[PDB]
Order: sequence, then C-alpha cells, then structure tokens
Amino acid sequence: FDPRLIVKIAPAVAKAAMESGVATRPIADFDVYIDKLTEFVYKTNLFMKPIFSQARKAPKRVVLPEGEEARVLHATQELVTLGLAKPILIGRPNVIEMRIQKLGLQIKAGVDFEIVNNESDPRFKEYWTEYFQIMKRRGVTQEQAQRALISNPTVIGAIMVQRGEADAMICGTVGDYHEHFSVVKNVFGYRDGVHTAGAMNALLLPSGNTFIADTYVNDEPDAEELAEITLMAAETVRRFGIEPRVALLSHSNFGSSDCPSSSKMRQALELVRERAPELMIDGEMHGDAALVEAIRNDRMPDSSLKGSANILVMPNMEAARISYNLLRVSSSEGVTVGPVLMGVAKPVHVLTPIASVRRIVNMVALAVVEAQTQ
Amino acid sequence: FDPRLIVKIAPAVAKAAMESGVATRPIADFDVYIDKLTEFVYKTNLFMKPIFSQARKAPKRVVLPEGEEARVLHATQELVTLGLAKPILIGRPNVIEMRIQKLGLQIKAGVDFEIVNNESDPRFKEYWTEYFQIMKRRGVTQEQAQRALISNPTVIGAIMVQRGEADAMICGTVGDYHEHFSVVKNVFGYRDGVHTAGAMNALLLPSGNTFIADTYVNDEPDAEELAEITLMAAETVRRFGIEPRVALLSHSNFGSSDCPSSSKMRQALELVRERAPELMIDGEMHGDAALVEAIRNDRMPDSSLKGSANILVMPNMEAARISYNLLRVSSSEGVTVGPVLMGVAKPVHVLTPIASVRRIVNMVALAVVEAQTQ
Repeated sequence: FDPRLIVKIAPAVAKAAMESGVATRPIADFDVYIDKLTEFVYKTNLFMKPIFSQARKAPKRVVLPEGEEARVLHATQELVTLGLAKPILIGRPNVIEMRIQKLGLQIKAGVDFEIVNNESDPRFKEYWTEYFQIMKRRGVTQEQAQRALISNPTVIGAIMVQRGEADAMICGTVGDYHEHFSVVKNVFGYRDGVHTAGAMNALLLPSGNTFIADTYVNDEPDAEELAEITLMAAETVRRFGIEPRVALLSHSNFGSSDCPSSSKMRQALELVRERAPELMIDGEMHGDAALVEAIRNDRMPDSSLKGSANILVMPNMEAARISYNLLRVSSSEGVTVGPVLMGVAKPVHVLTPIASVRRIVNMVALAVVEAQTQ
Repeated sequence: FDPRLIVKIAPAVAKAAMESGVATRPIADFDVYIDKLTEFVYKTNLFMKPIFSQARKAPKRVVLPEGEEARVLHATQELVTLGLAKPILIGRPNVIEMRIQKLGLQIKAGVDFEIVNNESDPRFKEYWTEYFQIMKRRGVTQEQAQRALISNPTVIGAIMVQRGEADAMICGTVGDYHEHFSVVKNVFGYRDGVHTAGAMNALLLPSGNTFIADTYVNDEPDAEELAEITLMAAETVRRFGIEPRVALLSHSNFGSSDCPSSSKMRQALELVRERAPELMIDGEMHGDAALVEAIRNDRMPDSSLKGSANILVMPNMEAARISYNLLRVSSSEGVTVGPVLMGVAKPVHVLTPIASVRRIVNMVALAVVEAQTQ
C-alpha cells in the first residue's frame, strides 16, 4: 500500500507508451502529471494498519471500565484475536459471563481477560486510600470515596493505572465526557510541560484525512490554551505519519472582523510560531480557505499553508462538536479515530456513547501504542 | 407540659401569699411579673413533644435511602419502638442484616420494617422509565437513568414518594447536600405558590429557641427569594407553636451601609409586609440587636420587633452556614431539628453527614407529621 506507487509507475508507463508509439495524447505538462499523482497521495493516508502492527509487537495492560457493556465485549474478543492487548474488564463478573454466552463469544475469564469486581476487591482499602489522598482537598470525604469506588468504574481504572497495575485505560462508552474526564484530570495529572488538555476527533473527508480540535474539553479555550492544543495535535498527527498542515478557523477571513474570538486566534498564531517555527500553520481563515487551496491563494497567496489542511483548530467547543457531528453524517466514511485525549500524563482516551466497536478497538490500539513509549 | 401552667399558678400563689401576709417582698407589679414569666414560656418551648405525639397517632411510611449507614440503623430502632413511622430502608439487604447483628438492634426485616434492594427490585423497569420521563430533557439519557437507580439511593426513594407508594423521605446522611437536593427538586417539584426553596436549622440558645435560614439552598439569594424564604419560615414556625419573631440580619444596622447586600434586605422587608402584614419583622439590624431587646430599643424605639428574635434571616448562605456552624458548638444543647427543607411539593428533608442519631430521629418524625396533611 505504499503511496509512491502511483508517483513512479504511471509516468514511467506513459513515457514508455509515448515512445513505443501507442499513445494518442502526449502530455506536455509531464511534470504536472507528477504533481497530480501526489495529490492522490496526500489524501487517502493509511495510518491505522501500522499502529496495530506495533501494538502486536508489545501488548500492554488495558482496563475497560464498562465491562458489562456489549460493545466493550465485542472489542475485547477482537482485541484478543488480533493480539493487540490484554484487556481487564471491570464490572459484575456474573453479568459479563452471561452476556458473553448471549453474544456467543469464546473469550473466557482468568485467561483471555481478567475481571475486576467493583463490589468485591481485595485492594479495596488501598484504592480508596489512594483516591482519598488525591481528592481530600477537592471535596471528597472518606465515606464518599469508598462509595465512589463501588459506584464509578472509571474511578477504579484510574487508580490502577497510576499505581502501575494497568498500563492504559479507555472509558466513556457510557456516560457524558466530562464525568470521566474529571476523574482523569485529578488522578493522572497534566503531562509535564503542559497546563491544558484537549480532545481531537478524526474524520475522513474528500479533502483527505482531516482533524478537529478541541471537541469535548474546553468550552471557551484561552489564547494560550489554544496554542498548547495546536502544538500537541501537530505532534500527534506527525506521530501517526501524516504531515501536519494546520489551520486556525474562525468566522473572520484574515482579519475581516476584529471581535475578541477572532483576535484570540491571531495571538495564538504568534505564540505558536515562536515555540515551533517549523510547523506549517496559518489563520485566521474561513473553513473553505483551509480545505481548498484555490480559495486560500485568492485571499492571500503569501500564506504559508499549502493545500488542504489536515488539522483544524476551532475557536470554541461549540464550533467543534457542531462541525464534527454534522461532517460525520456529511462525509460517510469508516471511523478512523475517536475522541483523542491529549495532555494527560498517563495514556488515556475517552469516547462518546455513540462509538462503534471498531471505534473502540482503534482507540485501545492507540493507547497501547502510546503506552509503549514513556 | 402545658406552658400556661407557670403563667397562672405562680402569680395566683403569689397573690394569696401576700394576702396571707407571709410574703417578705411584695411584687407590686403583677402585670410586669406576668410579662416576665410569659417570656420564660416563650423562650423555652419544647415544640417537639406535640410533634412526636402527633406522629404516634398516625405513623406514615418514610423512606431512608442510606439504609446501610449505622446512624440510620440506630434511628430505625427508636422509630419502631416509639411507633413513630413505618420505615422503608434502601440498600444491600445483606450488609444491613450483618450490621444490625453487630449493632444488636431488635429490628427484624420484613416484620418491623421493610427493605428495598437497590441492586434488584421487581419495580425497576417502571421506575427508570418514570425517572427518565422527568429527566429526559434535563440531560439524563435512558442508559444513565437505569444506572442511577441501581447506585443512587436518593433517586429511588424520590420516585416512590412521587408515585404514592411511600409517604415521605429522609436522606442526606451520606453525601453533599446539593447532590440529594438536585434529585429532590427535579422529581417532586416546587410547591405551588412558591418559586424558591429554603433550608432552616434550629438551635436552642440562651436567647431561646432560634431558627436560621437559608443555610444550603441558595448561595446568594436575591431580594424576592429572601422574602419567600421568610414567609415559608414564618408559616413553619407558627406550626411549631412559637410565635414568629423575624429579624433580617445584615452587617448594616438600619441603613449604616448602602451597599447592595443591605439594599436587598430592605426591599424584601417591604415585600414581606405587603404580602402578609401580620408578621412581626424588622430589618436590617446587627446580629446582637435581634436578640438583646435592650440594644434594639436604643437604636430603634418604635421597632415592631419585641424581645429576642427567633427567626434570623441571612443575606447570603456563607454568613448563615458559618453562623449556624459556629453556634452549634457554642450552645451545646439538644439537637432539636436539623436542615428543614421548605418549598418542596412533597414532604422531604436532607441532612448532613455530621447529623446525629437524635437529629435523624427528630427529623423523620417531623416528616411523618407533615405527611398527615395534604
């Protein structure tokens, strides 16, 4: 599936046909032919297949709090089959075992996956003591914390990953985003060198692999907070293998409106350019200007952004979720990646309850993959 | 226990002893004497003894969501013994039975009291569908509504009282106040004719029995919200039998400060007088001027407030919660009543984790007494 196939074969075939004397239309723009063939290559990037392969090379421990949920179970089987990770499901062992037989799945407790029982836990005193020492000053009493471990699976899995029992965690298939995130932010803490976190959702457009952030974390991100989001999203996209072409989006077209929200983007731009000059980024611009090069070159030819931009940064959360949701039904394509969490010290990702099992498998892979590096 | 006993006996005995001539000091001012002893009656009224008796005549069904909690268990015994209410406890039936045996209480499940098992109840599909129809537009998904009924005890009892299966409810022994209250407000609804909710805590004091509001519901009540809190408190205290002496406390003393906090009080004072002129109330005043009649008469001769006040209204919850918390340990007396919820349509109250067993006993009684009427 190497992309350079089209770049090398079709010109060498057309030139050999032009010379062997069978071609009806020689092409004068023989170098532009080369350019067009790269335009296909920027689009349709295949970042998921390698990610899985490195996951197979070093499987890690992954906790899934919603063990009783059916979508979690279908993925645990697919994970054990492909050899990606060792899943630890939290929940009631009896309801999980009964549901597995109802689904027909062949995965079995104690071997394929390890069940942690929220009601009965031998380390139950250690987990609420750990959780209490983290939340004692944040308004969670001891009597609440014990009730917190039995009630919220997400709290249990967080304590495990911090202690070292589990290596990564994926949750959020049941429950609103901010209920899980609050647990994650408090226990794991911000990654060193970072003071704000962000969510990124991936979608496959006619424009190619395209990203949106921040989706579920920050309602009105700060100018400085928008900068830390862009940098991390650029690094994560680089880590997938795609070239980071960033675009700060707004209702204002390159200073057409001087409102506080459009002004916020332009300040963020100057803070990013000093931190990472090598990064390609330009704003603020209309959405269309970020995806269609022809529109951006008419509004400003000197712009450093080249082509369709793969990373899109939204001025506020509302612009993100309204755009991302509408686009998912507008460009029907398979789920590449769910809501990526960035900026947390331990490898964790949180999903929405409308995520497919395939969406779950991918995110668990992305976690194990991130968990190998430390 | 009649208060009028010392009102008529002690003067009449004094009048015959002066006629007999054996008295050494004649109390020539009998009417002043009558005023002195009627004041002693007014300061110390039990206001619980009639309540308990009323509960004994008609015990009602009370649901205590945190049934496993030991303090609830201790109170359930005294409720069964005194024949005050029909207790329905929610929790894991196995832990309750074990703790009962460790505690040595004579209450027997299914005999003295009824238990509803949170993990399994036949009336589960009906309850989550009932809670979902109230909370579908308030951010509760179908899947969330189910999970709430298994692990949120307060939600279970709320649905019962609204259905009619249970007559009243007493909760809050475990958890922050606002968690339980949020459940209560959305399910039961505001009482008709009221648009705000009020919490009242009572301490027997040197000045007498005294009430304070609003302690937990509203962090910064506006002017009309204070007025409604006042009127409800005057109604509730009149039920107790103590005549209502209302004083709107503030840092300003009768206009010493023109800041918005003091301005809010004065407006409410005019609002209260227009809605019901009969109530005895004067504001604003220093804290001390509401208790020592000597201090108030010096700042305000024609003050309508006469004597030590018993209903102190606060400008903001912080002043209230700090006043009541400081006085509860500076009085060191019987608990009387705890946080009295006012404005809710159904007979409900929420307590604090520091609530004693006597407080739970007294408060469960108070609720049974509320349930006799409709």
